[PDB]
Amino acid sequence: GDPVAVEALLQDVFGIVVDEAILKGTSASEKVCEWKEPEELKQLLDLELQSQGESREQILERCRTVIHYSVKTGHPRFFNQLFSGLDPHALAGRIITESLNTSQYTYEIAPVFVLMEEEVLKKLRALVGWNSGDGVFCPGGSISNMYAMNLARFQRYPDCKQRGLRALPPLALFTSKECHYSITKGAAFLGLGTDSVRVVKADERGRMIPEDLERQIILAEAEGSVPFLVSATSGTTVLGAFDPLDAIADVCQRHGLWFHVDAAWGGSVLLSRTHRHLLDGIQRADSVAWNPHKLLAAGLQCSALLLRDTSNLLKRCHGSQAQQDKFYDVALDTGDKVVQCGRRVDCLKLWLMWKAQGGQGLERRIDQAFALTRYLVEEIKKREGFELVMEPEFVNVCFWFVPPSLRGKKESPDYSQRLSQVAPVLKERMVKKGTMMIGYQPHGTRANFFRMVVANPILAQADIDFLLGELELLGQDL
Amino acid sequence: DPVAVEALLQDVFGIVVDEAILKGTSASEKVCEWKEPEELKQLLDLELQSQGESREQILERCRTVIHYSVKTGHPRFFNQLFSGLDPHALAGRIITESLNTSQYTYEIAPVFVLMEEEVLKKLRALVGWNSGDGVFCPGGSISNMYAMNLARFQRYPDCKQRGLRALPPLALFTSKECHYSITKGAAFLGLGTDSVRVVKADERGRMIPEDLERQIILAEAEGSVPFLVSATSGTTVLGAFDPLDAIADVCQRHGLWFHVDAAWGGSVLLSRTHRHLLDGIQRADSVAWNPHKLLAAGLQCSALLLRDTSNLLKRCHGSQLFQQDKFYDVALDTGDKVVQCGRRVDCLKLWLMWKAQGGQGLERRIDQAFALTRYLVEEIKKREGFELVMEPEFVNVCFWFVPPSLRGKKESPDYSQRLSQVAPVLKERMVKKGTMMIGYQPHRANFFRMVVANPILAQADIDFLLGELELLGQDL
Ligand SMILES: [Cl-]
Ligand SMILES: [Cl-]
Ligand SMILES: [Cl-]
Ligand SMILES: [Cl-]
Ligand SMILES: [Cl-]
Ligand SMILES: [Cl-]
Ligand SMILES: [Co+2]
Ligand SMILES: [Co+2]
Repeated sequence: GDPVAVEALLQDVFGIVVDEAILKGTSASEKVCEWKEPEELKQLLDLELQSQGESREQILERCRTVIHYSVKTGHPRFFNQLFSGLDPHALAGRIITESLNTSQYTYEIAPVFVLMEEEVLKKLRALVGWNSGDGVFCPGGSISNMYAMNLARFQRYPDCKQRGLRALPPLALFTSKECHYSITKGAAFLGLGTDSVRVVKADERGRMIPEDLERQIILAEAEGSVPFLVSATSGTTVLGAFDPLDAIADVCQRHGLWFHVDAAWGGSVLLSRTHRHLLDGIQRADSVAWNPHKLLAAGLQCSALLLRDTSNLLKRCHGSQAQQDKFYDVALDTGDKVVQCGRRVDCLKLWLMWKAQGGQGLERRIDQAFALTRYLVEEIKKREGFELVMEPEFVNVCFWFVPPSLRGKKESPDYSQRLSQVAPVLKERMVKKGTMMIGYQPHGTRANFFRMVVANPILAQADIDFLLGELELLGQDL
Repeated sequence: DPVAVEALLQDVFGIVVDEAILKGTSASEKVCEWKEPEELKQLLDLELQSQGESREQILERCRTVIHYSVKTGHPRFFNQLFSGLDPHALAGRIITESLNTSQYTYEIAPVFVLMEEEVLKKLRALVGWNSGDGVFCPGGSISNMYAMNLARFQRYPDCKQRGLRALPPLALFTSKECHYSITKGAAFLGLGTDSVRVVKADERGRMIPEDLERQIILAEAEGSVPFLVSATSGTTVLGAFDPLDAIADVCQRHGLWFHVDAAWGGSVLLSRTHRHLLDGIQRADSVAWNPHKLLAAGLQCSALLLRDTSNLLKRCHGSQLFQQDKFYDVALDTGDKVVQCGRRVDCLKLWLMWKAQGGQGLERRIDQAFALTRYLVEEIKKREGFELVMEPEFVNVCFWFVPPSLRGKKESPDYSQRLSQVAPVLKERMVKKGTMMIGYQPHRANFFRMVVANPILAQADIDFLLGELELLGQDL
């Protein structure tokens, strides 16, 4: 109240959103970003909060400004991250979620979503290969990884929950040198310390070497630490590599270790009958992290933690020593499953898109991203100046743009240094033009290279031809 | 293609406006649509399938999901520490979701990096600080864990690398009335729950400084290292406010990090009239404050504020050959401040509402909630069958409904056990009828915890809810 005013405000806001954020925001005819230096953007935004409010017209103008100067992450030429694109059904679900404004904490205040989340989690477990189990959604896959670490410690040393880490021996966990940095950040957060993380060599394709895993386990034991968890990666953030899960599982079983699979990125490939062999062996995991907000475009945040456990380990680990006077089955309440209290609804946006697309529609999208990745690799191999870092296993395509001044100069002593300066210059230019955005980074001894990501559901070959031609134009003088 | 997307989303928004926003804030509609779980399971037809569905089937699912969800903006929704729908905050939420980015780098969120900075700058200003640091968190429970982690790292930075076995045993202190995230957090961080020393609270639900200082001296005598005190400004059950100036005096004498869990009560800082409740907060090292509670910003909107200006936050949470020579000043990026990687934008919804209302409009709302709390107290005291648990100092009003069968029977030896059965029955009846939702809490006999927070609340709703408890409890 006033409801007329409320409806008119929201419809007028929503009109700006549809026109400026959704239509213009996903159009190749518009810019991916409107670069402004920080200090200049602050002036343009006029951010200082004040005692006096503003008019309806001033507010709507501010809505336009925020949109105008924001990055268009649904644009066909946005390649900067491991998510890209705007699924309309997911967005409808997001909008519904934000209007209902509840906490996913008890059946009492979130009955539709408590049941919806169970069912989504059940289907995700099925695609992993489990007909039973547990799990919960988390605010980001980094938190999912920490849940797994905490559960592994609890399962082996449940006295830790009450007595803390001084009642325990030193603990060691194991992960690939290509691991997401949430493993070490989590270890530090959980009190283990980053030193508890034993890094395992990866092979030329970026995949953990099971033989170096075993060596590392034995060495950690000889040094007086107690191995308790192995974390493999099914889809590394840079190369997009997939650890060999059946062989890592073998090492875990021989040593009695908890087997966690960080599939935040690659787990969505389980919807593709064609490409899900990349995760063969994942059904042997004790836990799996999986982020549908990446490859499936569900929207941040959409991160699930799946468990094979069927013994209420999740509630026993995180539940409060304190629901015995209610009129419904309290097993439906999920507060004891998490360290949060309030928790956003993150299942609707995925569930609604999934209902609209079908399993077939999402499989088709994944298969179309793998097919477009093949087109990008072919164009890179047929064009002068483009050099692949390694053959892609996923939708990460890593490559250099070799500018004319360096072609043939590989044997020169400063070739890797000179080449490392190319991507940063191209990034600045494409960003300041607004034509596209592509992530780049160095890697081991490798000079700065681009990491292209083929994921946007509306991507087309014409966009790959455009990005390659745009790099040639932007790097001609380098 | 674009015409079908616009058509779809406009169709969906029509339903959202009709069912969620207009019906969901109408006193004539129910607050919840109770269904036994198994009936709702079957009604919803949740099972995911190979084939997709038509636009028509999808729009039906949108209306169904809204129909059966609780209307947390309804005037008679009192179940939580949040209630109501601010349309500007909602407008900000809807923009955020359509821009779908990560509050991570200026490069992919240039507007929101600068926006969060200003918002946090203002929040610190209301705490009483003209400098500092901070970040937004996915819930106040995590805000509290950050504070625990920061205090640990600030005293024992070797912990980040070597972990807790390289440290002495550690002790933190909170009130008996504190939020359970303190104890879940301690376990999560490897401290163990035994590290949390519970301090007695007084008759009004407030930490007793004398018992805090005692527990601190004891922990030392047992060989532990006291390192943190966590106070609460606005407890979840009684809405008490710990005496922050006296607690600060204690932390100061023993060199302890002083954290104020103001998730609930922090918003009172916007009120010149009522902010005295948080006197002494300016002396804290850290403050948790949830605008999604009393300011109605939308879940999640939970700030962690630090007086620190030395990048303690980045040293604590930061991830540590050829140089990635980004072309702008990466000091602007906030990825190292948090243990997440991806992070939602949560500042727009708050900022847009603040621009619309001004600090003056938000202060108006807070003062109006306090005044309506006085009204509710008055009506409880003037009505037969209602007994206040204690005098409220915030917007939480804790009270029993004594049904006719127990009026006068206080001295019976089993009066309490019979009184404690009343609220669970009234709760079941009000949920299944759908006219209102009020939480009750065991803490003596199960009492109700009313919460006066919804911005559209009026006297008529307080009259209604008292009348409704009488109706629902006349046969008890
Ligand atoms: Cl990403
Ligand atoms: Cl959340
Ligand atoms: Cl399916
Ligand atoms: Cl709450
Ligand atoms: Cl988040
Ligand atoms: Cl203000
Ligand atoms: Co080539
Ligand atoms: Co009375």
